[PDB]
Amino acid sequence: NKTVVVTTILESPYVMMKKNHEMLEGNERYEGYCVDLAAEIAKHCGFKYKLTIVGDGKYGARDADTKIWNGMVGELVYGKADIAIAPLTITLVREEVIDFSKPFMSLGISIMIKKGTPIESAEDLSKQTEIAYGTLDSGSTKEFFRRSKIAVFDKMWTYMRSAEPSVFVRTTAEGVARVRKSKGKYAYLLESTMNEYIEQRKPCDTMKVGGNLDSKGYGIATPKGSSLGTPVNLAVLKLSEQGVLDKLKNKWWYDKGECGA
Amino acid sequence: NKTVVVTTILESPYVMMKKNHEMLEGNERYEGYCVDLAAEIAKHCGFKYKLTIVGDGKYGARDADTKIWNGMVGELVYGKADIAIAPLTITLVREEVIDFSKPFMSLGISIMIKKGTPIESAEDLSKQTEIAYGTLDSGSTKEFFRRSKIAVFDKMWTYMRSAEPSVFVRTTAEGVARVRKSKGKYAYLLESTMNEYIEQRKPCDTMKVGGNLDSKGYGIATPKGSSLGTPVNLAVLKLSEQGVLDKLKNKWWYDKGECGA
Ligand SMILES: CC(C)S(=O)(=O)N[C@H]1Cc2ccc(Cn3cc(CO)c(C(F)(F)F)n3)cc2C1
Ligand SMILES: N[C@@H](CCC(=O)O)C(=O)O
Ligand SMILES: N[C@@H](CCC(=O)O)C(=O)O
Repeated sequence: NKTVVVTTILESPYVMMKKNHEMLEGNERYEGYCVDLAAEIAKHCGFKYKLTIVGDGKYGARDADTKIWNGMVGELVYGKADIAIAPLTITLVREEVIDFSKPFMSLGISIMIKKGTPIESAEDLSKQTEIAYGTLDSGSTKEFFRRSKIAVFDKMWTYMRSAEPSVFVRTTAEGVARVRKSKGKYAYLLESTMNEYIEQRKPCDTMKVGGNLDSKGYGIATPKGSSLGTPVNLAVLKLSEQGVLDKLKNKWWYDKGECGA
Repeated sequence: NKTVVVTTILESPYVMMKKNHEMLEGNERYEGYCVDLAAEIAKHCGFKYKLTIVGDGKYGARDADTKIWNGMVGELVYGKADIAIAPLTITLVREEVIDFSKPFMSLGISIMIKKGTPIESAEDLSKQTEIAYGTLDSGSTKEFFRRSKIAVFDKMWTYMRSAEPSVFVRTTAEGVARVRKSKGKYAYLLESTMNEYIEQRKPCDTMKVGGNLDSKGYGIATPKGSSLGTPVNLAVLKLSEQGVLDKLKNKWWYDKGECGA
């Protein structure tokens, strides 16, 4: 029995720095959905743990030249972290080199606009040029478009990969900031979960439009062959069944809404 | 390399007998979402297979006295089938004795009424007595209510377990038949997937009402420690990503709709 190093990422409402964080030390610097979930998984698996923010601030992609994984995936892979507890999407390129528990939350790629933007769908975006759009770097959303064989999404990806200036953003906060400050002339593609939280946060100037483009989920990830893999997974199933996963969704989404009803 | 025995269950639109089935032999007797999915999993894993309907017609529960599993779970457990490819819900009591791939489709428990029934929610059902309601025997929906510690669902379960005549049904077709032929005086609790298919099938006299009561999914199941476990799971992830899972949902739900738009 050894203290587990948890890799995670600063992403609202999953993991956020408390406002008085310079007061505080350790796990107490952080609050969020995945902070709460880590404390539940650690209880049901019987371990002690250290929350730690991914040094490079990325989710995880592999450089096509070096074949080096960055982000939280690379933290696991190179043995710097023992478990990743974060909105980290379950994908094939990833499930190869790490293990994922069953999905604790569902999401699909969605479109965020400034209120008033004449865009209702992904089709609407691919058929025009006035409103720019993009995704996050180093993540599952970017790769969905890169590797897509569907007509509209390949059209979107060819626009996106060569557009000037860049339509790609380093953090979600950056994509959101660009929607808000671009006067309706940028739309952001992000996961439905993140979009729905932000949609209900002041200044209440963004909106989610269109149906989800895919159906995926987030998993707890452990390095390939870890002894934490099976206990962690039974713990997700059990918290599902206890209603604890729904209760934490309500806490950090619905109860945090500032944009009316 | 040996021919895989697939256990599955007659449930619309997942697996149905073709109308000329007495013409036909083998896998060709059957059509459906899970028929199509079995053919994809078998291709991507490189195996040959036999579709076979569970002899007892159940999903899988364990007798509390004998501790014997019935249904498709018990077919796997006692080594009669090699893989279960069906709308079989991923649960903790089950993930113990069998392995489940990641979820290929999502569902929640939902409420089906005859059109015109004054019921909008699960709360509405628990607070009245004129309209009877129940679930399927030997399945995850029945166990959700039995083991629930939430107020409304425990209230529902206490009513349901001792109501006369029985509110429990052996097959989904039976629950649906009871809604249709009970003049609004029975409501059925079933998975949202099954409800949404039936809702769009003639005589177009049922309706799904209220939000889902839980968030679960169906998995492909193999006996604990099978060599098919990891290939099958990579195949679900890959078909997800190829869009094949969405394409098969559309085929057997949206394209099969007879109740207008
Ligand atoms: C293999 C890929 C398709 S995936 O990304 O891993 N799965 C997708 C599709 C889907 C379906 C349902 C659910 C919901 N769900 C929650 C739980 C609780 O562990 C579960 C449980 F695992 F228990 F079924 N499901 C999520 C997702 C995302
Ligand atoms: N959850 C995604 C990041 C968000 C996005 O790509 O939109 C990932 O794990 O890569
Ligand atoms: N899919 C469920 C059966 C349907 C239901 O219980 O409503 C199971 O695997 O047990």
